[PDB]
Amino acid sequence: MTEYKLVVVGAGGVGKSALTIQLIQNHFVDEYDPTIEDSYRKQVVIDGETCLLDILDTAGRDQYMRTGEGFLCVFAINNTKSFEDIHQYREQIKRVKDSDDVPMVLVGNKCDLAARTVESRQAQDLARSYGIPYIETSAKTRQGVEDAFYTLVREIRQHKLR
Ligand SMILES: Nc1nc2c(ncn2[C@@H]2O[C@H](COP(=O)(O)OP(=O)(O)O)[C@@H](O)[C@H]2O)c(=O)[nH]1
Repeated sequence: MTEYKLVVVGAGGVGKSALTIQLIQNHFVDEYDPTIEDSYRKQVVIDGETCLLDILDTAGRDQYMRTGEGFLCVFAINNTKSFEDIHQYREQIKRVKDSDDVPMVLVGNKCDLAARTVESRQAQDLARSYGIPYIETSAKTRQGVEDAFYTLVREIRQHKLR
């Protein structure tokens, strides 16, 4: 079985744990200890291929960035600061990876909220500038969660095939 090492990064509070748990347990967890950092695994079928996702839920290290094959760069659509922090996360990943093109997906979480401060178009354009996909999600309603992680796996698959 093919294993995919995924790393979820982003400012505190954007919903990294909630996203990971929703994927794994299919339910919305709030108030999850913000200081806990661990990896979660799930065997799934993506595009006819059975694989094992190994997801590191970061809490805030080039060590794990080095081992990671793909990265979910998450920000919250109602927190502009988390969006601008994306640049820094991507720079760190590229730095330790010594590569210009590392599998990455820009995730705009909390799309269920009405008070949006980051427009989808802004993120879309930034992602396009980075050459990566942009996917809006909601760990609360689960909208786009599977899309986010599965898209990253496909990015990794394509990266490996090159
Ligand atoms: N409305 C809404 N709140 C969310 C969503 N995802 C996470 N949260 C809330 O945001 C807070 C932080 O989430 P958490 O997963 O702990 O953030 P992290 O620090 O990135 O791991 C919690 O209070 C969650 O309940 C979401 O999609 N929608």
